[PDB]
Amino acid sequence: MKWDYDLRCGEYTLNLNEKTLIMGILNVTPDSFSDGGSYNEVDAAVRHAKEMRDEGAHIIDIGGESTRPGFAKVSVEEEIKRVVPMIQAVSKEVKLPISIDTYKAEVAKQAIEAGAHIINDIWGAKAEPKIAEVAAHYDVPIILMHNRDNMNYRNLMADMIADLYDSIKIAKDAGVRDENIILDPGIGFAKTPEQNLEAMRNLEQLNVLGYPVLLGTSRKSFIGHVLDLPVEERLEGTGATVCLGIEKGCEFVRVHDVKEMSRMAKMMDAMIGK
Amino acid sequence: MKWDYDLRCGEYTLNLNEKTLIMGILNVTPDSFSDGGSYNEVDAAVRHAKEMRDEGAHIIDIGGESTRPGFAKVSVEEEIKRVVPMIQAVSKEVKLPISIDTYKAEVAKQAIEAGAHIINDIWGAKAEPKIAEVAAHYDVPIILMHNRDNMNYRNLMADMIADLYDSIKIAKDAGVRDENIILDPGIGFAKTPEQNLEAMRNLEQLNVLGYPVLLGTSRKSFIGHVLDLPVEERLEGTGATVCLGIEKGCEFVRVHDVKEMSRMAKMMDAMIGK
Ligand SMILES: Nc1noc2ccc(C(F)(F)F)cc12
Repeated sequence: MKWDYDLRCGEYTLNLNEKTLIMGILNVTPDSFSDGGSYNEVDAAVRHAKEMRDEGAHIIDIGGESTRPGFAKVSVEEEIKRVVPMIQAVSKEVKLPISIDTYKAEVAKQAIEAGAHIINDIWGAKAEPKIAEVAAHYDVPIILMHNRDNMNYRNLMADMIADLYDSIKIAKDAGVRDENIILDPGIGFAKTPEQNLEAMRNLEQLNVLGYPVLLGTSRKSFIGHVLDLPVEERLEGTGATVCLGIEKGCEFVRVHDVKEMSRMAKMMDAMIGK
Repeated sequence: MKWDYDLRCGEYTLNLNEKTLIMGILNVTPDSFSDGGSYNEVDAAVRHAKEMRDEGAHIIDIGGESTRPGFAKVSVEEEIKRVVPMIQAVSKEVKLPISIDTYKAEVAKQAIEAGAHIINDIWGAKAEPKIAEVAAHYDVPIILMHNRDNMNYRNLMADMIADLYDSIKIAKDAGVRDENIILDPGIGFAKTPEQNLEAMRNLEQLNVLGYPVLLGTSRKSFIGHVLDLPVEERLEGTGATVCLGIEKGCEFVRVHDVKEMSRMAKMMDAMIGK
C-alpha cells in the first residue's frame, strides 16, 4: 500500500504497512561505582529488553546518560563504556532490531559496530552532521527528530517541516538513501505545552515529506500539563497521543509502556484498516 | 462552535462543545430473593454511581434486566419494581443527570417520573414507538441507537444512516424537538466483527445528520475479536475506540471504566481543540 519498500535492519526486516511498529524505550540504570558494563547494570537492561519483547515491542531503543531524559554532560569515551556493553548483550539475547538513541557520531558508529541497527538522533543530524555519514557508511536507517535550541516559531508546523527538511538535506548530502530516512516530530522538545498539542493536532502534515514518521510522546510533560498528573499516572494520556498519532498515519510509536500501548496500537490498526 | 444549543436535562445542563461527555454504565445487580428495591441491591447501585461520579462521569446510565447485556425476558411490571428504586435513590444521592436504558415506553415513563432525565433506547424507538411520545411528552433528550433484527446490509454505512433516519422520523412525528435527539451507531449490535470495525472507521459520516452522537463500544465483543482478550482485559481496546470516536466528532462516550476513559477523553479533547 502506502510503502513500497520494507525497512531493512540487517538480519531483521520491518514491514511498514501491516501494523504500527512499537519501539520500546530502554534507558540505562547506571551503577554508581563503575563507568559501565557491570553485571547488575547490563542484566537490568537485558531483562527489560526481554520483557518489552514479550509485551509486543518490535524495536528496542537504547539510550546512555547523555541523551533524554537526563541529558548528562558526559564524554563519548565515558558514554561508549556504558552503551556498548548494553548493545552487545541486548543484541545477543534479544532478537529484535536495536536503535541507538544518540546525537553523537562516534557513539552511533561504535553502537552499530556493537550490534545496533538503527540510529535515533534527537538533533536530526544537526548537532553532529557526521552522524549522517556514519549512517550512510553502514547503510542503517536513521531517525531524524525535529529539534531546535528555541521555541520562537513564526508558524509552528511550517517551521517544523522546514527544520525537518534541513535535516533530510544533511542526511541525503552525506549519502543516506531515502529508504533509510525516518522522521520524528520531536514532541516534548523546543515546544510550549500548547505547541505540543498543536503539533499533535496537525501531525498528518509531516506525511507530505514522503518518509515514515515515528511518534514519541510517552509520559511526556505536556500530558502532565493537560491532565495535571505525575509521570507514573500518564498511561491514559500517552494512549490518547498514540491513538491520535496512528490515526494521522504514523508508522512507529516510541513508548515506555509496551504492553498497554501495543494493545492500543493493535486495536487502532484494526479500525483504520492497517 | 459546532453546537448552538446546550442539552437541557431538567435541573442539569450539558454543554456539547467544551468537552466529550462521559456516560457511566450502571447495570443492576439483582437480589435473588426479591423483585427489586432491596437495600443491598440499591446500595450497590448508589455506591457505583458515586464512584463513577468521583471518577469523572457526567451522566449515569441505569439499566434493568431486560436491556443489555443480559436481555432478560421480563415484564414491565417486574422491570419497574427493579429500576424505579434505583433511579429514585441514585437521582437523590448523586447529582448528575440519569439516563434510563430501556426500549420500553412504560418503563421510560415511570423512570422519568422517578427522576431520570434522558431516555437511552437500544431499538431507536422502533420496538415501542410510543417511547417517542413519552419522550416528547416529558420534553427529555432521547438517544436513538442504530439496531435491526439482522446483519444483512447492502451497504453498511448508507444503511445505518437510513435506519437512523427512520428512527429520527418516528421521534419527530411524535413531537420530539431536534435539540432532544441524540444518535448512537449501535456498535456491537446487528453487526459482524468486521462491520463493527468498518462502522468505527467511517463514524464521522453520522455527523451529516446534524445531531449529537454518542459512542458505546465499552468492553464489547469485537474488541475481544481483534485483541483475543477476555472482557476484563479490554481497557486498552476500549480506549482506542474512544479516542477514535472523539477524533471523529462524537459528543458522548458510554463506558464502564470511567476513571481511565475520562482521562483519555480529556487528553483527546485537548489535542483536537475541543
Ligand atoms: N490494563 C491496564 N491496567 O491499568 C491500566 C490503566 C490504563 C490503561 C489504558 F488506558 F492505557 F488503556 C490500561 C490499564
